[PDB]
Amino acid sequence: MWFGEFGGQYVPETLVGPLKELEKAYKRFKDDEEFNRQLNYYLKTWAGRPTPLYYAKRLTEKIGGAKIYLKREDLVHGGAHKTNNAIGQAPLAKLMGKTRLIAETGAGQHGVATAMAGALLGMKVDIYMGAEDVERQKMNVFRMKLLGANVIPVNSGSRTAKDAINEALRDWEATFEYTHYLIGSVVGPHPYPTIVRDFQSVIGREAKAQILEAEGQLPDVIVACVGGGSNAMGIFYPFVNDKKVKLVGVEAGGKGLESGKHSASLNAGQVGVLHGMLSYFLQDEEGQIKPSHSIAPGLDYPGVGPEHAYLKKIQRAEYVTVTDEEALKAFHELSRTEGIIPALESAHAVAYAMKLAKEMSRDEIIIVNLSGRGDKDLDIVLKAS
Amino acid sequence: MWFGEFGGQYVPETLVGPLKELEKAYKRFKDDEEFNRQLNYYLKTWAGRPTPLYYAKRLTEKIGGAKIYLKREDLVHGGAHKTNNAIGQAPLAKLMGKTRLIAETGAGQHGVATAMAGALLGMKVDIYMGAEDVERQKMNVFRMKLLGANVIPVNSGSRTAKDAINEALRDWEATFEYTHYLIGSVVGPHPYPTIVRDFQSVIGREAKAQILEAEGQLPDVIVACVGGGSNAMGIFYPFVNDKKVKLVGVEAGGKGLESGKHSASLNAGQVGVLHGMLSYFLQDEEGQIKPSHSIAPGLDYPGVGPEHAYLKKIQRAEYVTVTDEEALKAFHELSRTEGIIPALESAHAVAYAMKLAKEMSRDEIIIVNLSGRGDKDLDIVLKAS
Ligand SMILES: Cc1ncc(COP(=O)(O)O)c(/C=N/[C@H](C(=O)O)[C@@H](O)C(C)C)c1O
Ligand SMILES: Cc1ncc(COP(=O)(O)O)c(/C=N/[C@H](C(=O)O)[C@@H](O)C(C)C)c1O
Ligand code: NA
Ligand code: NA
Repeated sequence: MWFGEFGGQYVPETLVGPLKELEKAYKRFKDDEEFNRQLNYYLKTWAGRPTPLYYAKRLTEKIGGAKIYLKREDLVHGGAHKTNNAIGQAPLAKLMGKTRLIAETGAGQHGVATAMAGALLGMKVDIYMGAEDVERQKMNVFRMKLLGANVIPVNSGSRTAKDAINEALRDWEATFEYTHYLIGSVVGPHPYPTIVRDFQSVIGREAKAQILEAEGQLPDVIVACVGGGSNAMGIFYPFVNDKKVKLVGVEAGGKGLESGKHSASLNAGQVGVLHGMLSYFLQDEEGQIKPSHSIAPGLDYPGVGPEHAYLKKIQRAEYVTVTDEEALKAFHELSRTEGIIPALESAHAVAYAMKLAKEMSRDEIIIVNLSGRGDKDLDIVLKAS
Repeated sequence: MWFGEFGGQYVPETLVGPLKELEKAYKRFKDDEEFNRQLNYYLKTWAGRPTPLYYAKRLTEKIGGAKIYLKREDLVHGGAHKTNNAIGQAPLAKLMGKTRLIAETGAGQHGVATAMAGALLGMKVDIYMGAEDVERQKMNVFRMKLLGANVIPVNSGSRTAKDAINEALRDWEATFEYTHYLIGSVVGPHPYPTIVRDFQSVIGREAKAQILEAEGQLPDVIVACVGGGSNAMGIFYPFVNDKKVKLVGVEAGGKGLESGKHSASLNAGQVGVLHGMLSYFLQDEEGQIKPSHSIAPGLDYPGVGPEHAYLKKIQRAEYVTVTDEEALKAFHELSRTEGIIPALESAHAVAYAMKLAKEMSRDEIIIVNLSGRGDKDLDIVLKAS
């Protein structure tokens, strides 16, 4: 339910029953040998796991400090870690007797991921997306449609990722009998933050085995970008009890924390209740939710997962910010130095890892979670350059 | 050098030296321990090999005939099989003392793969691309630029892949002391058809191992699209001596064979000499090259590699055609039924496999080489609907 004080389940009474059925179903299937055999089979033959752990030799040399390794989630089918969670949840939903998946999306990768999983499993897919956001990203929208999903434009409120979630909740409240709400990050009411973290934990489990094989030791630091926080929790979680391993989450500093135009919920947000959870959210002078911004569409959500709020509070993980410009520089840097075009979200982690590596020893090890590939971001980087 | 009567080394005398040096270096490093360790290390950690062999269960049961397996080259770093060859040749060039790579490209995937390999290894990269091709695969043009490569639009002749190759050869003739011409298919003068096939053979060796795991037997049919023929040779080659395995190469039928707008070199072409090889080319009455067409840009090359000419001649492989319409239907069908968006090139193979599976028994097995992902073709598919 809770991670310290954070998380919980603060929802209308109509959602309590559906959320309890989800908890029970998850508890039933999470360690079920057949459910996991089937999931691992899809992850292997369909999604292409395991993804490699790549030693970025040129980048490491150029920075002259710590060894920089990249966990290559950019190679997962669909081009992002989102698939790990989509193909975890969709078969669970099907086993619960659901025939329909709904989901929120902003960067469109979770929409695509959900559309892919739904196509694969023969389930109807309706994707809620802000009416401003659908015009912002025509590529992923067309991908979703090609996959057989329906993209519902949201014309209410600020018409963005936050309001896509708002519409999805109303839909789910009416349709939960046959509809699974496939949430795309470690946010929302219990049990979603736990479920999504569990399905993303494969990243960390692979990375740990891979770094022990490659270097014979655990890393000194793990760096991952944090929007809602799923890719970060995915790679963090299996190292949480390894006291030696520093965990650093990188939020979108946007145009600078002083500008207001950013998405640094942990660094500059306030604790509060939204979308069924207690966590950090960006808030105005009055105390109401405030719009966020980032050059990276996937980091443009005003809140953050409760397990990160918890890790911040107990000082198990450190959270930092990287600006639009620094992410853009890192995007170009990785492309030119390693031949890997990263997602703009992932570029935030790379940007911070580059600063961090500089002040560390050559014997030390950083693993950066490369949460996705940058093919989706080409028009954005073109305009920005 | 020769595959029966096809192949050879038909170049100006000025290129005979560098080709002999390339053949010598390849001979030296081909079975060398360190070269192969590096290559396998790059293929694993950077490119993400092995790629999975996926059982398209829903597609299979929908057609109601033979089992359809997909070899998932769409998941290789870069989005296509081209990377296998780029990362094979680029380090060989470095070992030979070269500091610059040049390459041709039509669909842009080989250009991207060459730019990625060059970036990784810190080499300069110039890509020759036909002006027509620049305008219709512009996503890959920007990827190349972001990777630090220079894209040189080719305006000569019909402004297509054939013309790009013409300019590349002339460049290489002047710059061979420091430049390696990284050819992207099993075409060109010896030793390129052999080298590219060798670096793509990893596809078939993996597929062989994977189908024995999944089914306990070799497949009944292997199906692959054929432009120049590299992805086909890659998956074909390790099964050539397994007599029971049928090998089917699928060429672009375009708007129809009788319409004259296609790229079916093996099926409709005549014997000829171009780009340093004796093979089959689409040729008019007065010994000139007909302009090829396909909805799939990567199949838009008027010729075909000499090893395919040979395999057809000895009837070891069968070569068929699929129209634009049929490939497009397969693109949509795969996307909706399996949640995999294929390259339009690969959709030709899928299209033929679907027709073939219907005519075959449910106990029989078809492996289709899914040579690439379809993110590059989203605009082309929009127009062809
Ligand atoms: C490549 C990539 N990297 C990082 C993120 C940030 O999500 P987290 O991993 O959950 O912090 C994302 C998030 N993308 C979502 C989407 O595709 O809609 C995001 O916009 C929504 C969860 C709000 C991403 O696509
Ligand atoms: C995804 C994909 N699938 C199939 C092909 C056909 O090339 P082969 O494998 O050499 O027959 C291609 C060929 N692409 C080349 C390129 O990307 O430049 C082609 O346009 C040129 C080598 C002519 C491809 O990109
Ligand atoms: Na946030
Ligand atoms: Na051809």
